[PDB]
Amino acid sequence: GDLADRFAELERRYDARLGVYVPATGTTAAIEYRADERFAFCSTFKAPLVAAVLHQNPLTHLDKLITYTSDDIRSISPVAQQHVQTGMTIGQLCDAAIRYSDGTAANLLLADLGGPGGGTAAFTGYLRSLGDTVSRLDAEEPELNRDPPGDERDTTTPHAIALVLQQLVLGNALPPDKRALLTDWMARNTTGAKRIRAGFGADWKVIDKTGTGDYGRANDIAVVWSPTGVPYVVAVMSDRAGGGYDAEPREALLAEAATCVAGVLA
Repeated sequence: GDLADRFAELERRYDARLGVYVPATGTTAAIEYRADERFAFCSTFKAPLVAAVLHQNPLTHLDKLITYTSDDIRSISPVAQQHVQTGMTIGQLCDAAIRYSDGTAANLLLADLGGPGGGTAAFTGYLRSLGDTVSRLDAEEPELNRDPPGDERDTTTPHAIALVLQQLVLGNALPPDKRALLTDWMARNTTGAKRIRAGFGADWKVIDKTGTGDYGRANDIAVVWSPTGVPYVVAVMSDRAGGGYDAEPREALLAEAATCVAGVLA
């Protein structure tokens, strides 16, 4: 069989560009499809953003209260827009950024990293520290979802983001306590049920972070565990840029790509 052919078939069926990377393991070959092509992050960056904040702070920092105003709600923020009067702690922001893809939470965590560009330069530097020489964050939410096709701003590659996530969740980029917090937030994500999760049977554990954007962008980055406890990182990125900036993102493409991956990994 030819898995690349099957991924190409999905692209034709959905009128999409699909990128996949599943890193090789001691027991499995890599799966790679358009893995070194650029795709917009969209909200997938929020997982390594949380890691960046965890990395540079003691865990007591999760209790730091962050205050903000209604004027800070500039992007879709399901949690933050209900806590303008209370504020939210850094831990609550991490939780919201991952589990509800909260954009204000993400922007506040970017600001917590500090430096020029509201934290976007700092975040890119955190990726550089993980060996990622390609990815770049140039804008805050929501502008980071809106760059035109071909613009390298706010892009990663499936290969790069998969190896970032590998290091964060399965590797030693974070100490194991911080690692566990990231993993738990991703494990309780609320936004991913129709993406990679939908391609793996219920006996597989899936943790993930979605992203969605203009030009039909729909991404999901996950770590999955087999029914025997073997983990794999699965990065699936897509866009439908040929359809214009208002092309519909297609969750089902990601679910089907995931089902193809699940077929190989079973």
